Amino acid sequence: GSVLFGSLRGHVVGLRYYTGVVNNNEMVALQRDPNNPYDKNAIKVNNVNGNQVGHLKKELAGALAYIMDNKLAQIEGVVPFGANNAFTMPLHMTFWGKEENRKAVSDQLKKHGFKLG
Amino acid sequence: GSVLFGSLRGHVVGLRYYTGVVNNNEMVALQRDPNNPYDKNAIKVNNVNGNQVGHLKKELAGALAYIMDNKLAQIEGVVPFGANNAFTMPLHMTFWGKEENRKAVSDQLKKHGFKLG
DNA sequence: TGTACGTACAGT
DNA sequence: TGTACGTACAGT
Repeated sequence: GSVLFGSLRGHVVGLRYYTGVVNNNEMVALQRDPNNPYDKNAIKVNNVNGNQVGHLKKELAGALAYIMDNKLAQIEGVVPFGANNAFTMPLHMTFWGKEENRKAVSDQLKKHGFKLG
Repeated sequence: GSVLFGSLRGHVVGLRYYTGVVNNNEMVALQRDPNNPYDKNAIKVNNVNGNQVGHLKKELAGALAYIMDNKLAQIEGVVPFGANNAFTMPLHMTFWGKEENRKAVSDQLKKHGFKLG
């Protein structure tokens, strides 16, 4: 069905406000938070059990919201290290979808200063 | 004459091998090192007195060599902080040139994963 | 600024 | 991995 588009890093932030435990090398789920009064483009980050860990960094969510809202790609997330950080942790992301959507995803990331590695 | 194209960060590396002193907020000069056997795209970084400080990071020089070699832009460099680092220091760069060359510079940076901020 | 934090692990 | 290093200074 869906094919791989590529990979990208970013960060989970606001760890200080949530209690959802993450382990190194563990997947996390990205879920849009459209009614967030602080950022309309907000994207929450949950652990494998559905417990919130934090949010995607503001700038990254600025890029990704359009992709998620328009079902242009499914975004997988893995935390490579620093599961025990205080404030922030790194996020390895992979984008999957229909071949015909790759350009639109690639451009939406470029428009915000991100590039599919 | 020349007009501003914009700004970009990178890093000076290999500080360990040179003795050229830099102070915070001081300009540095970029000079191509074309006969470098380790990297053909090498770009040296000198202090205001002409003493070598280090090199542009490999990836960044990969982007910039073409720009410098083809006189597409003049690149100014300022070290914002960390003049007393051990191995690496940050570099705020600004690109100046003829209006008609901006696109070519912008694209050459994109091709290597850099963007004019 | 100094320091508490994040993370690379040290040219070209 | 732990740690020596670089640098942000701590959601959305």
